[PDB]
This record gives sequence, structure tokens and C-alpha cells, in this order.
Amino acid sequence: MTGAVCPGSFDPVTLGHLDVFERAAAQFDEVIVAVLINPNKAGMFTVDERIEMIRESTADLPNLRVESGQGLLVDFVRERGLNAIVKGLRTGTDFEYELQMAQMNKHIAGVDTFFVATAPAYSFVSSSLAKEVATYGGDVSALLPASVHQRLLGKLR
Amino acid sequence: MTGAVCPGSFDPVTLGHLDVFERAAAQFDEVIVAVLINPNKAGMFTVDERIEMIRESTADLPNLRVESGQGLLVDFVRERGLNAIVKGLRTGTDFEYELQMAQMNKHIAGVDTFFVATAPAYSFVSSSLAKEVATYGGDVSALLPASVHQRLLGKLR
Amino acid sequence: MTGAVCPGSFDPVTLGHLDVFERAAAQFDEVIVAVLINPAGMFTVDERIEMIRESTADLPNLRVESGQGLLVDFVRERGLNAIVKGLRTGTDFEYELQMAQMNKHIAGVDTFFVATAPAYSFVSSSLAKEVATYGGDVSALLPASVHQRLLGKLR
Amino acid sequence: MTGAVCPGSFDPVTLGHLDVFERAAAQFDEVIVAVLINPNKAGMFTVDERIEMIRESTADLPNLRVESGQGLLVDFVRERGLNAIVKGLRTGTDFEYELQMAQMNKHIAGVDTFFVATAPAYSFVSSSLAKEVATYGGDVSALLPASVHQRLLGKLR
Amino acid sequence: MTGAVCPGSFDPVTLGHLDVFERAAAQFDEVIVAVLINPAGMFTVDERIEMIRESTADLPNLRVESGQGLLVDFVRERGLNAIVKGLRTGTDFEYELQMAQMNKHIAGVDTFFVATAPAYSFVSSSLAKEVATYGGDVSALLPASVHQRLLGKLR
Amino acid sequence: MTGAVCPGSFDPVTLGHLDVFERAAAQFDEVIVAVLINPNKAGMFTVDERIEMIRESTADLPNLRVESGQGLLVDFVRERGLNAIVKGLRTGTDFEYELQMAQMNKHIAGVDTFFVATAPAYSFVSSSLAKEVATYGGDVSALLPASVHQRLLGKLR
Ligand SMILES: N#Cc1c(N)cccc1-c1cn(CCC(=O)O)c2ccccc12
Ligand SMILES: N#Cc1c(N)cccc1-c1cn(CCC(=O)O)c2ccccc12
Ligand SMILES: N#Cc1c(N)cccc1-c1cn(CCC(=O)O)c2ccccc12
Ligand SMILES: N#Cc1c(N)cccc1-c1cn(CCC(=O)O)c2ccccc12
Ligand SMILES: N#Cc1c(N)cccc1-c1cn(CCC(=O)O)c2ccccc12
Ligand SMILES: N#Cc1c(N)cccc1-c1cn(CCC(=O)O)c2ccccc12
Repeated sequence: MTGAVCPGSFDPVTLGHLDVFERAAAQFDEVIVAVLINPNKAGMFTVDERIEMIRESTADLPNLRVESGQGLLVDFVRERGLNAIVKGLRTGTDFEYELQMAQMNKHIAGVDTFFVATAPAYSFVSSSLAKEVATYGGDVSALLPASVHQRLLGKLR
Repeated sequence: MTGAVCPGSFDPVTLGHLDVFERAAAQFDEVIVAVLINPNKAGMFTVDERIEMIRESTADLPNLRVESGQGLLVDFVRERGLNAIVKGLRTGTDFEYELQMAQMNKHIAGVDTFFVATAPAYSFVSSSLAKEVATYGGDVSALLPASVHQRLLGKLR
Repeated sequence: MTGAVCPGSFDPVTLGHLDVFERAAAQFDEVIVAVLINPAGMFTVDERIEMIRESTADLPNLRVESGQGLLVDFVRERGLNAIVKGLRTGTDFEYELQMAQMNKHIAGVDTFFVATAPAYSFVSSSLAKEVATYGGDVSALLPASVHQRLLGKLR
Repeated sequence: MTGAVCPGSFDPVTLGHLDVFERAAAQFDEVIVAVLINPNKAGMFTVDERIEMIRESTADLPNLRVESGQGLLVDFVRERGLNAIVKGLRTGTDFEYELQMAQMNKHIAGVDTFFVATAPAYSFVSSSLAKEVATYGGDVSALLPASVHQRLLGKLR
Repeated sequence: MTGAVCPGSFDPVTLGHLDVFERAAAQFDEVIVAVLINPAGMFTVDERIEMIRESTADLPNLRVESGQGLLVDFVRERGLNAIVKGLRTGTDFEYELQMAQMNKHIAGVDTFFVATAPAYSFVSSSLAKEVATYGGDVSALLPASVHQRLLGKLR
Repeated sequence: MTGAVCPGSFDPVTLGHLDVFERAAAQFDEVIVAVLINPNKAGMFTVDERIEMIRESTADLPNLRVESGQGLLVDFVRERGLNAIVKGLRTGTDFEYELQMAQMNKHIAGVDTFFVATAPAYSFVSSSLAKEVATYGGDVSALLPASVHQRLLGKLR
């Protein structure tokens, strides 16, 4: 039984995220996408909206499921019988930040972290920049799943 | 079912390598350590020596095996019915270099790459620096497995 | 007719910015400095524009405008499709590469970068204001005009 | 004669900080740990608490003392007749940021800065990440000196 | 009359290089690609020049020359004082920043950088030759012309 | 008795190096510049020529001396009763490389390493790029001490 948790805000999920989901699900028996609820910074979409968008985008991934996440990530992972985190990286600076989190998580709970490199096409894509561009009328449709873009237009009106 | 190839020169294997082997073996059903040889440049250790040093320090990992090869890594991977590479990284610069290799490998063969962050204790450990230090009589005993240190001193004398 | 937009907050413009303006102006027929209305800084947009105008008088082919909304819209609505910006660090490059690739994707607008002059490697609007606030001498890092205005803003 | 100031928020002091204090004290005749306070943003610990935690874990360093301050660091340094700052770095990004600060400080006041590389064991340790992990109940006991860990748990409760 | 020199070994030219050539040509009146005679590669300087010429036919304001000696001399002896180059990584930026600052110091020649297209982030002449040598398909990373020539060089 | 060894090829010494020498000598009781002899890569200047150029450039630094260095650096340091290395850094990548060497040197011998950031004016200066530029007729006179530039012109004819 191999498996990993894929944590993030996914506010909203982008094609960069989806590519990582697919690639994780291709190699692990089970993937759990954890949608992290931050009571301090409530973004654009509610946690349930985010989960709904990820489920529509990952309909063809039967070994991937989506749940809301709260509290300490390594607790979330271990309570579900798993011992691994998986995440995508775009830049060296991403790696620096995530290496520090990864080493902390392994230190405090023995949970390991696996990274994959971004697909070239999505190296500049992020939820925050996509939202910003869309807010000022820019076309981010090629960067988001179809379901997401429609929902995004709805929020902006 | 799940499986990954862990590639390198391993000339010689270090504790940093072994940590990554152990962590990969804990997460994939099988791991193949691929000792990749350039047939036109010998290292310090012969291929048989490299493999023996790895085997002697991985005896407790039942789902790990060690094989040598040359040429395209993605051919080594695919001929074994696998589709994943696993590698450790120490720095953001390592990430930039390995990201380019991973994106090339996925492009030409559809093979994916998973990275793990170095254990903190081994952030400064490399085969090349260990050999250089040992060449001038520095004590690298704590950085190498027992199967390696004295063999190394033997080469140097 | 070649041209480029040089975007930033410029709060206030420093000698580092000015060096980039001069270097852009030397290579493009037309340069527009876009002062980004980002509505919480020290100077008003109009104050920033004036300070830039004062220190770029020797550059005949440069003008200064306030900017709001999508930068790529600002650029294209003025008939251009190049952005020019200075970089100090590889980290700056990473951040700016993402914006550059986004801007090219959504609008076909390209971005050209120049490396900082060695002398201005440590100069930023934020650090200059911070040091000046606690009484440090930043006169050698700002246009003579800007330096007087900064003193006034603090008193 | 020789002396340096080691500046920071130390909110709270970690083992990574203490390692740098010890290493600085071994190389300069005197070291002053400067607890720098922003009078408009409180941290987790009061200045007196911060200083007490540092003192309790530096009792074996006879040439180290601890003082608080605010405003320009170079004024703190020069008013004590010193001309050097000493700081630890974990990453190349830390270096880029601290290089800009060091060059500014030498420009405005002629004060120089000396950097040391983190101990490998503490590469992932920061006050902020330790507080964040502890807030959600993660075990950070091995990352903080005895003078700190339980005081921290006390704040969080 | 604006212009820039785009220097490199181009052994061989890739789609990553070509993208930069096209983007430079769109913003400067004149672009000169300088093929650096570095006298040990795969193609001769003349072969490299021809391959570049073949794939830049649609760019009226671009020409290709061999280059030797100081780049800043090459640039200034042709009446220009700008270099243009592409970057993939922050590490590229660090390396190139040092050359750029050196070149500005010794000769007053400026350097403009552009960010790689996302699609070509992993593309280099060296990696393309290496993969092709061991039998990998790099046809999507090279100009159609160049790709045929590379196959020939290996057989 | 504070002190440090400043190691390098110094082939030839540049104003970037000299700035670091001056700043080290301003803070340590004793500085020893170690001119590293590499039997594999013999550069432009002999070790004795390099030592001579450094001595002329550091004539006003009475607590700095210059010696040839061979073999393991931490042995060189410790045999002279010192326990510290000092070096200058220009970029984050410099820091990455040197952090690894620094951690190795502290691991194998307990010798510490202190870094300073380059002066802004010399951030692009290196011996190798200076030699290359000068070789093809470029003016590197503002980047080198006077004595060095004269000697450099001599070698190029
Ligand atoms: N966007 C994006 C992206 C991309 N374009 C390419 C590669 C990875 C990602 C990625 C970013 N994050 C963090 C953002 C968040 O937490 O919502 C992830 C979290 C988990 C898995 C993947 C990602
Ligand atoms: N040494 C080291 C090391 C470390 N200390 C920490 C983290 C990863 C590694 C590591 C380096 N390589 C390069 C190949 C080679 O060295 O021969 C790997 C290949 C596979 C798995 C791990 C590593
Ligand atoms: N300060 C500084 C600086 C420097 N010292 C050297 C090189 C470039 C710059 C630079 C920074 N920014 C962003 C800050 C802002 O948005 O105002 C620029 C925006 C446009 C052009 C140049 C810069
Ligand atoms: N934590 C940590 C740490 C570490 N684990 C390793 C290396 C240096 C440090 C370190 C961070 N800071 C920032 C200031 C602060 O945190 O309050 C310093 C200030 C002075 C000396 C050392 C450090
Ligand atoms: N390959 C590649 C590439 C890419 N895929 C994306 C962006 C830039 C480049 C690029 C690399 N170099 C240096 C290699 C050489 O000297 O031949 C350039 C020189 C000039 C212009 C562009 C490049
Ligand atoms: N050149 C240069 C330089 C600069 N411009 C600014 C800051 C530091 C240096 C510097 C480089 N190295 C390594 C090169 C060598 O070993 O010869 C040093 C070794 C010791 C002390 C300083 C340096």
C-alpha cells in the first residue's frame, strides 16, 4: 500500500496543480489531495467550492480523493495511515522553501516528502497570478481547467 | 506494482545516497539502484566495486536491487517496465539542473522524476568532496558506510 | 519605431531606477515610465511622477505616466509590446520570469531585463526609506531632488 | 579588542542561533547579542523574556553579553565602539538578502558584516517555523534550548 | 537606428535560441547573431552559421557572422553597443550578470536579457546532442533543417 | 589571540581580494593569506609571483602575512594555531559552494569559516575573467592593484 498526501490551498486549482495530481496518481496506489483551510486568509473560493472544482478536474483519477485539511499536516497524513507528502515545484526558490518544510516534517513526525518538477508549459502558473490577471480582464482560460474558468468568471461579477 | 529507479555514479556510495535509497524503498514497491557507467571515463571504483559497496550497506532493504547500465537513463527505466526516477537534492541549484533533466526525460520518454530533500546531516556530503578530502588525509569516516571507507583508503594508497 | 514601458512603484525613484531608465532610453526610440497606482506608500502617484520627471530631464525620448489595471493593457493601448525592467539578483529574475512569461502568454508583450549597475546592488526604495527614517545618510543613493523631498516627508 | 554584534529578533532563540553565538564567541574577543525590538509590533515574547532565554543558554560563554535595542543596527554597533556584525546564513537566498543589508550598512556607517554557514543539523530551524509547528502541536523540543521549549508551550496555552 | 548583437556558440542552434532571435529582431532595427569561434564542438563555425541562416530566413533584419576576440570589440566595431541574450534560470542570470557588468565597465556596452519561452526551459545544445547521441528523439526541440543535419553528423 | 586563514589561488590578486584582505585584517589580530598551489592546474603566475604581488598590495597591513599553501586546508590552519578560515562571497551560488566546503571543514577538523560580502564595485571581478579580458586587449586596470596590472601586461607579451 503506497500512498501520499498532496497539500495546498488550490484557490483555485490550476492546470499546473492538475498535472501534478495526475503524475502522483500514476505512481502511488492512493493519493489524497488535502485542501488547506486557513482561517486567517480566506481566499476567493470556499473550501467546499475548491474541493468541488478539484473533483470535477480529477474525475478520471480513481485512486485520488479530495478532503479538507486543517491543523498539523503530518497529523493529517499519519491519521490516514500514510507517511508521505507529494508536491510540485516550479523554481529553485520553491525548492528552498519546501526543503525546509520537508526537513521539519520529517524531523517532527517521520513523514517524508516527494517533489516533482513542473511541466514546462505551466512554470509561470499560480492561483494568485491567475486570479490577479483575470480580475483585470486578462484571459487565463488556457491555464485553468474548463470548470474552473467558468466558476472564476462567476465570482468576478 | 509501483517502482522507481535511483540513478547515479555512486563512486563511492555515501551515507547521503543510502538515506535516499532507504527513503525510496519505503515508498515504492521496488527500487532499482542504477549504477550508470560512462564507458570512456573510469572513476575511482570499478562497476563491480561500486555495486558491492551498495549491496553491503542495503542488505536490510528487501525491495531494493542494484544493477549497472549506460546510455539513456529512460531506456534503463522503460526496459524494466517502470516509469519513474527517484533522486535526492541538496540545493536549489541541484533542483535547477535536475529539473532540466527531468523535463527532458519526460519529453523524450514519458518517464517521470520524483525528488526528495537531503537529510540535514548530509547536506555537504558528495562522492567527489569525500574523495578529495580523503586524498589529502581528512577524516571522512562519518560520511561513508562501513562497506566504503577503508576500501577508499586502499585506493588512495 | 521601437519602444518599451518601464513599470514600477518608484516610491521614491532611486539612482538604481534612474540608471535603468537611462539605459533603456539609449536603446529604444521611446520609453514610457509607468508609475503603478497600487491603492500604501510614502509618496502620492503625482509626487512620484514629478520626482521622476525632474531627474529624467536630460532624456528627450522618455515620458512618465501613472498606470492602473493590467500592465499589458497599458503597454498595448500605447502601441507598444515591450516591457523593460532592471534586476539585481537571481531571485529577482525568478520572480520576474514568471510575470514575463505570463504577460507574453496573455498578450504577446515581451520583457527585456538589464542587470543593475554594480554600485546600486544594495539600493531599493524600501531600504532607502527605512534607513532614512532612522536617521541614516542615503543622499548618495537618490537623485539630489528626490533626496530633499524625502527629508521633507519625514520632518 | 576585537568584537562583534549578533543581531536578531530571537523570538524565541533556537539551537541554530545558539550555535552561531557559540561560534562567534570563539572567534571574537567579545560578542554582544542584540535583541532588536520593533516598538510598533510585539512578538510572542517580551524583550525581558527573550533576553532571559538567551542568557540561560549562554551561561558558558564568558565573553558574550545580551542587550536590547531598536532603530539602526549600525548605531547600536558604533555606540559600543565596535565595527562588526556577525550573522548566520542557511541559504543562498539568505545570502542575497543579507548581502544587500551588509552593503547598505557598510555604506552608511563603515560597519562590516561577517557571516557563518548554518550547522547542517539546524538548516530547517527558524523561530517562525518552530512557533507555527508548536501552535498546531508538533514536537519542536529538539530544536530549542531548555530555557525556551516549555516557556513556548506556556505562551501557546 | 537601434541594434543588438546576440552571441553564443549555437552548436547547434535550437528552437530556444531561435525564439530569442525572433524576439530580439522584433524590438531592435538590427540584430547580428555572433557565432563564437572558440577553438571543441560538433559543428564547424560555417556549418553553425548556415544552420542559423536557414532557420532565420523570415527575419529580414537579422544577419549572422562568425566572431572571435573580445565581444565588446565585435559589438563596437559594427557601430552597436548592446548585447542581447536569453536566460532560463536564476543561475544563468548570475553568470550573465557578471559578464554584463564586466562588458559595461570595459567598453560601455549594455546587455539586455529575455526570459526563455516556457516550452524551451529544458532545451540546450549540449543536452540535445547528448540525448540524440544515445538515440533519443529531439526533433521537437530543433529547427527541421538542423535536425536533419544532426542525424547526419551522428551517422 | 584571534585569527584566520584567507585561502585562494590569487592568480592574480584583484581589488576584490584586496578589499576582503583589508576587512579581515581590520577585525582579526592575525590574518594569513594562503596561496594555494595546484599541481594539476598551474595558472598564469607562479606561487612566488603571486605571493610577491599580494605582499606589495598589502604593505599597509602589518597583521597580515602571506604564505604558500599545500595539502589539506584545515591542516594548514591548525598547524599555525588558528581555527578559522575567512573568504569573500559575490553571489548566492558562491555561498552555496562555500557553505558545503565550510560544513565539510568544520565536520572534519572543527575549523570554522567566516564570510564577507563583496564590495559592490567588485562584484563582477574575478582573476579568470580579468585575465581573459586582458588577453584580448581589454582594459582591466581599474580592477587590479597597480603592481599587478604592470606584471600582467608583461606576461601577455
Ligand atoms: N499553481 C501551481 C503549480 C504549477 N503551475 C506547477 C507545479 C506545481 C504547482 C503547485 C503549486 N502549489 C502550491 C499552491 C497551492 O498550495 O495552492 C502546489 C501544491 C501541490 C501540488 C502542486 C502545486
Ligand atoms: N552524495 C550525495 C547525496 C546527498 N549527500 C544527499 C542527497 C542526495 C545525494 C545524491 C547525489 N546523487 C548524485 C549521484 C551520485 O552522487 O553519484 C544522488 C543520486 C541518487 C540519489 C541520491 C543522490
Ligand atoms: N531600486 C532599485 C533598482 C536598482 N537599485 C538596480 C536595478 C533595478 C532597480 C529596480 C527595482 N525596481 C522595482 C522597484 C519598484 O517597483 O519601484 C525597478 C523597476 C523598474 C526599473 C528598475 C527597477
Ligand atoms: N533560527 C535560526 C538560524 C539557524 N537555524 C541557522 C543559522 C542562523 C540562524 C539565524 C537566524 N537569524 C535571524 C534572526 C532571528 O531569527 O531572530 C539569526 C541571527 C543571528 C544569528 C543567527 C541567526
Ligand atoms: N539553448 C538554449 C536557450 C533556450 N532554450 C532558451 C533561452 C535561451 C537559450 C540560449 C542559450 N544560449 C547559450 C548557449 C550558446 O551559447 O549557444 C543562448 C545564447 C544566445 C541566445 C539564447 C541562448
Ligand atoms: N576575485 C575576487 C573576489 C571579489 N571580486 C569580491 C569578493 C571576493 C573575491 C574572492 C574570490 N576568491 C576566490 C578566487 C581565488 O581563490 O583566487 C576569494 C578568495 C579569498 C578571498 C576573497 C576572494
